[PDB]
Amino acid sequence: MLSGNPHTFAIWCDAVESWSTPAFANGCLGYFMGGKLVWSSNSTLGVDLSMLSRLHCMRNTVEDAELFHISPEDAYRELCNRAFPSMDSGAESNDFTHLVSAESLSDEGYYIFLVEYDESAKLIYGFKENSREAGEVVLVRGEFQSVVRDVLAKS
Amino acid sequence: MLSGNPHTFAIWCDAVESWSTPAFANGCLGYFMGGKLVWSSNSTLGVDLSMLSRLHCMRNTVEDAELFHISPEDAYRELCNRAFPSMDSGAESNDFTHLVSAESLSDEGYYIFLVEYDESAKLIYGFKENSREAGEVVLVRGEFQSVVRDVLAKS
Repeated sequence: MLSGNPHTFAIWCDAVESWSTPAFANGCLGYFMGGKLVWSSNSTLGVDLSMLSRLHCMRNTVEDAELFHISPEDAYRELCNRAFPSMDSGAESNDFTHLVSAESLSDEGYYIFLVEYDESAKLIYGFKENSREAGEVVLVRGEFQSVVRDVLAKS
Repeated sequence: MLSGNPHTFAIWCDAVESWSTPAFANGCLGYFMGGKLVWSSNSTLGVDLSMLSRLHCMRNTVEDAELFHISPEDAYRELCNRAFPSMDSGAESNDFTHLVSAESLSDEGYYIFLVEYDESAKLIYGFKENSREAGEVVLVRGEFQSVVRDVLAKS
């Protein structure tokens, strides 16, 4: 199943019949972001989908003007800083506000963040601590949520 | 001011008149733990005291049988794991349940945890990621809270 538009944002997912049981739809899940695909063949789609439905961005704004306007490289480093603060930071509560990776994707090491500005939005993504190779794609605001919501409706 | 018993657990704190303003008591704070002292001369006592009053252990139990009975070295590593999970852990929410350092202390790098068992309790402490030189002192259960509560009463 494929919801959204791979040139901007889409989710592609399917169970593999031979990996699965009536309880566990096990198979593949990927995000297309500005034409690029990051994917995992390690997903249990019920668990991934129920967790996408409870991302902070589904019911709250994730406005951040700085992160929108700075480099993809710097933003991804700052977002990974917020999510995984070190002991230099003191005793700081971690921040997953902007994180929108499905669990299968996070668990492989794809960290994918949503930042909104006014009427636009950015997915900012990279692999692990490789901030140099980070990237992003400009979306319309609400586009990510609406694609997610579509995936949940169609299942 | 000094509340508790340095041979088990005490808090020692005072404003420094020259660092302070009528609005802010700025000065020193230390924890004595089994006769050992860890201290900071960079504490704002209002902020430290109000944050001690809201530690998870003031309202909730922090029973943990494993952490009580294992090595100080291993327990401190496991507690620092929970508090500062890495990207290996996936996208996991940090855990400060057991942390009881005042902020001035955690900001310098003293991480001090409370673990309860039955009728007893342990402060488990170390500096930064130095799990080898960790240590602990056995307290009576409720002793830590009671000293904290005493510091708040006397201010």
